[PDB]
Amino acid sequence: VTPPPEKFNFAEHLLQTNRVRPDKTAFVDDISSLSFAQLEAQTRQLAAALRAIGVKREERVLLLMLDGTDWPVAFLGAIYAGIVPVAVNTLLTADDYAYMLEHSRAQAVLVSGALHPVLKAALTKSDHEVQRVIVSRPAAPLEPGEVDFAEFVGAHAPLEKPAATQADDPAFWLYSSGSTGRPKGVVHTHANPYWTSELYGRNTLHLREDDVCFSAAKLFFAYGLGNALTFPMTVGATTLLMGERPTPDAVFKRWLGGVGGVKPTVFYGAPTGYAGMLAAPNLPSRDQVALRLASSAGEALPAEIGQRFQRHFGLDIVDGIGSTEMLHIFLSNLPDRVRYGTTGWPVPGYQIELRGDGGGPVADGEPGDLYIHGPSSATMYWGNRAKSRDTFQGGWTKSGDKYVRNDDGSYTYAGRTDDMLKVSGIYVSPFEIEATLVQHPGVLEAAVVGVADEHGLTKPKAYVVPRPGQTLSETELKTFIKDRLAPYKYPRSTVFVAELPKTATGKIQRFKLREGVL
Ligand SMILES: Cc1ccccc1C(=O)O
Repeated sequence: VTPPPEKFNFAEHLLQTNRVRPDKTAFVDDISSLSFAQLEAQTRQLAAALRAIGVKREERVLLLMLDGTDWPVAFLGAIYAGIVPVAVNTLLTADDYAYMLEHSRAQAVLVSGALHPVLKAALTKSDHEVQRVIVSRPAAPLEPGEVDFAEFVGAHAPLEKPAATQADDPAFWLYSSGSTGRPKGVVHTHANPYWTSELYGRNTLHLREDDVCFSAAKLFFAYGLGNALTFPMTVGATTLLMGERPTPDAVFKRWLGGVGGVKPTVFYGAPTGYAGMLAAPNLPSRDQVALRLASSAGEALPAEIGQRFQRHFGLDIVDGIGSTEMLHIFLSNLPDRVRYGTTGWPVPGYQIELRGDGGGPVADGEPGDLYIHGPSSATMYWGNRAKSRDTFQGGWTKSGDKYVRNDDGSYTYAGRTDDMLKVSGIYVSPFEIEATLVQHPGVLEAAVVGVADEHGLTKPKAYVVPRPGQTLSETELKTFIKDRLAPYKYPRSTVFVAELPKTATGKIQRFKLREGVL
């Protein structure tokens, strides 16, 4: 793969790629579609609009939007202007967004109507610098000074040229949380999504122009941003976008061509989703779908789910691993070489090392900490030099995973270095779940660990010491956590215990809870 030039604006790159196919559909959702020409026009009109309201090159804007055709307009339009969109998870709290507004010093916000109430609370509470709120598909009346996204875009002529950025200039941020502390601003450059899209999208997956891409993973996830924006636009594929929560039924409707007159050929999702669909009584038959490639990430794929999928559809599930910091997948099975029980082989262009307790070598078959050297690495966590030092170790990026290398050169997952769980395809901190449980007045103590379910997928499990003299039922606790945690964070079970295993300092011995001592 040829490196991108030094003068490179990633948005311009994707637009120029598709000037050969102006009338092909670029994006379609439940209510709208954009051809590549339409996407270009709206992108460049947005870029002008953000400049007209005073947002300058290198300044941030918050992009808080459901998957839909306005999403790539927002993302690429900022980047075309040389403005840095901060693309964020749509299921967070107003407090999370308040922190992000302050930390990013976002100058404007692009927000879905459905997300305007949480955003409004974030604005009200924070010491932000937001000059304008631009609302895509408003669900309530606009407040004074707010603007409808379609009017904002429509009222401005297209920007005539892109910002003259460098390949290594920041292009956009994603946020990533660790087991404690605030979300970290992962800073990606213009070059980074070129590299993922070429090394993985084109050269590993072999995506092509006649593909229709559909990702259960939303656009704000690094995984989904590649799958459903950077990858398809690199090759000229059409992409289907869905605003709603993925369920088996929602995914099947789309697989069957229920939206936009298109049937996906490439699907992407998490192993939990694949398990859910395979359990669904109305799982479509092979002859009803146009799938040629199924990608998986977000948690280790249990071999049985891949094997069952292949028995049913005649398609393997291609499981790979990436990180937010590396932008996309660097270690993967291949469409024509799958070894279930493994994450496959290093992606050409990326070097992988396993390091032991001193940074030393680990013998094949022994677990080490995974480090990656490749050209799509983020540069830093913005404003966090200490965590930057820990993760970005001189050309090598630490992922937080442990792995074993097998005799065939494949790699098998061996857990985390940082207490995080990967549940339903998403990172969740046990300490967050514990923090929520102990605020119930009936709970004295709580410890949360990962447990494999009947399909071998990790789900949280809570061990709770009740407070003497209160009452506390499992169902009381279910109701308490309902609206305090996202549903993927719900413990799959709660065990009430009289005490937890601890050191003499009171540190919970979590390892004993995984080993079944209770
Ligand atoms: C965390 C992540 C980011 C980009 C692509 C894949 C992954 C993963 O979940 O393995």
